[PDB]
Amino acid sequence: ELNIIQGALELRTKTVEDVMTPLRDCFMITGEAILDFNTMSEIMESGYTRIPVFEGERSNIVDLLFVKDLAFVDPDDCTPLKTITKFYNHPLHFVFNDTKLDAMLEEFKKGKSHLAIVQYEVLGIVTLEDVIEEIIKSEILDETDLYTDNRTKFSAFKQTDSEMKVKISPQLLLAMHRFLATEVEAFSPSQMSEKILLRLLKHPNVIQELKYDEKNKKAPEYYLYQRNKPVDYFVLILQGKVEVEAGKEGMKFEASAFSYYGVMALTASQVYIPDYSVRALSDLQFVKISRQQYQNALMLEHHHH
Amino acid sequence: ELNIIQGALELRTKTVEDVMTPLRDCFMITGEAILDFNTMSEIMESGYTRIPVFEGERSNIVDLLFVKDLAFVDPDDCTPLKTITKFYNHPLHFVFNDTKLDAMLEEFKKGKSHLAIVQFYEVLGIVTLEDVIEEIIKSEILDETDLYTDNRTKKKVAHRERKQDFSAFKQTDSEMKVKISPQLLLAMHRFLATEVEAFSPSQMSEKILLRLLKHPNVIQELKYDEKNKKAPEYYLYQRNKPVDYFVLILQGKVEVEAGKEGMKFEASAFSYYGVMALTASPVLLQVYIPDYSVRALSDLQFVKISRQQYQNALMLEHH
Ligand SMILES: Nc1ncnc2c1ncn2[C@@H]1O[C@H](COP(=O)(O)OP(=O)(O)NP(=O)(O)O)[C@@H](O)[C@H]1O
Ligand SMILES: Nc1ncnc2c1ncn2[C@@H]1O[C@H](COP(=O)(O)OP(=O)(O)NP(=O)(O)O)[C@@H](O)[C@H]1O
Ligand SMILES: [Mg+2]
Ligand SMILES: [Mg+2]
Ligand SMILES: [Mg+2]
Ligand SMILES: [Mg+2]
Repeated sequence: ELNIIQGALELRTKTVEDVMTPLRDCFMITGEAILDFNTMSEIMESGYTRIPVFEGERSNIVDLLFVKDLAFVDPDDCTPLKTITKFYNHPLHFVFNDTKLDAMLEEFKKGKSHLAIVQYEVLGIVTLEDVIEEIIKSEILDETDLYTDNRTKFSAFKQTDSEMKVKISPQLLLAMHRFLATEVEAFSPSQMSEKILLRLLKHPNVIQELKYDEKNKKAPEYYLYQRNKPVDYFVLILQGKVEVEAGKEGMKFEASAFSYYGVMALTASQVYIPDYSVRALSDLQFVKISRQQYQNALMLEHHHH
Repeated sequence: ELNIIQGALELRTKTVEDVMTPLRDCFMITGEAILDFNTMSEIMESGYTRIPVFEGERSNIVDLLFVKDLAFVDPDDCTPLKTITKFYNHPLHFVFNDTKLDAMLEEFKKGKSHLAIVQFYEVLGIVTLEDVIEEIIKSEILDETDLYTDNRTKKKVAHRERKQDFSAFKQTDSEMKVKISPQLLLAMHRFLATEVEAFSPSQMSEKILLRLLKHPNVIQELKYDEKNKKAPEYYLYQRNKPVDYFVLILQGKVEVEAGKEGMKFEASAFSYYGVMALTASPVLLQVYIPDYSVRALSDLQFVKISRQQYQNALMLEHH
């Protein structure tokens, strides 16, 4: 409890440069940047709430970007960063290198930004948390933040399609992974780690599409399932509309994306016979997992020790 | 700045309650909420990074939502908050009110969620790192909405800037279509073919009527806003306001105020209105003006045929 008092008595002497983060170690984003899934994944993997937006050279910091700004962003839209910065237009908080931490804190208290640029040769950036970690004499962290300013230290966003059999937007795959890991116990984390689930979803020929042709509208090729015909594979619609004819009387209803079928085919029921038929009414794009594949994924999860 | 040097002596004895936020004034979110546009707008207007998540009563805080967990959420998808809160499953730091701020700061600096719920356990409130720091330094810190520093101080700063009327982001809200069962379609089809003469086989063969009913936008829905009542957009028919479209209520309730004296009655399904609007005879031309006002009392699903469409259907005369 003496470290806090020490730091308090020493704040009038220490300047921003004593706790400054060199410009070489700053996490920046160019203003001429688009918020496609890859850029947003790179933004989030750093776990930095406030990121400076620079135009041209890195020393030219022109705006700010808050992770809280990425709420209504759809990575599918691939919106440009300029539109977001214009809608929000965060205020720049400037400071000089020859400043005392007392004045720094006085500014941050009512300041429009807890992140400030230290300069007009820009050297780096200082945040309220730096000042307070220096005062308290003990470092801080919300574990989302990567490391504690000493070059020493979660799911990597590696859900990107790079020219494979079928094309789906990374945001779609992410929603798939989330929905399966959450609302289906067969793919729950407790039974199968998320990394293994992701490997399984992007496994070749698992995710597949299907084109609709009025000619063969009721052909056996467009039937993902047939009543009282055994199968061994689990389906999860990603895009499209399907007609489910269920029950012994054959009640017909419609189902769109994120409607899964035949979970028991994967786990032990032994045999799985669905009392329903799933026909395609449009272009379908879905996941198809075989019992063998699910068992292999479980083998993977139990093999890592 | 001398307060900082004694803030330590205070942190060794103070308790969370001295600087705690009261569970009564905490902005929370229901456990079963959906992260649609409206809910996301609430969340982002409140301007709070961490939001407790309770199931049922406010005292049963079970989860914790981070705003960072919304980066890859689409308000258009209407993603349930349950999936996110169960997928990220951020841990909760439960604490007792008799917790010296020393151990509190020790726990916070460790990495556990900065927001800790202080508590047949009873809920006491919320404790944040910035709260302990504002108590130590005895100063005000603010980048979220409210200026309250330690306890009981409602205030306004910069004209409540965080609430920015986000409606510009919204999607068009254009329903892809209206789903009517095949059986409801057949029932409506037959009812119009029989009772109403305009749609009778004498003037429209079955095929042309089916095409007109399957035509785009003829079948429509109308959501009921219990608060925004009597809106001029919810009046299918206005009294003595020329109209040119025939209606047929398939599902829902409507209040019909008819007669100059204005008697109001309640009509439900298969109660159609303004059939003469379809007639196109020479005469602001050959106007039809109804003597009634039809407004909605519940969600409506109906047909709505313009005079155009009907006369086109009649123009489809092929022997
Ligand atoms: N954009 C950034 N790039 C690099 N380092 C940063 C950045 N922002 C803050 N830091 C450093 O990260 C450490 C902790 O700062 P901090 O203010 O906690 O970041 P943060 O947690 O992301 N913001 P907050 O959400 O308020 O906690 C300090 O050493 C800062 O200098
Ligand atoms: N869910 C909540 N509802 C109402 N008030 C809250 C809530 N969470 C925190 N507060 C209060 O809001 C103040 C701001 O907390 P704060 O630690 O700044 O959150 P935060 O800024 O989003 N996290 P950070 O980015 O590190 O600053 C605190 O003093 C709390 O008293
Ligand atoms: Mg931090
Ligand atoms: Mg989308
Ligand atoms: Mg804050
Ligand atoms: Mg959108």
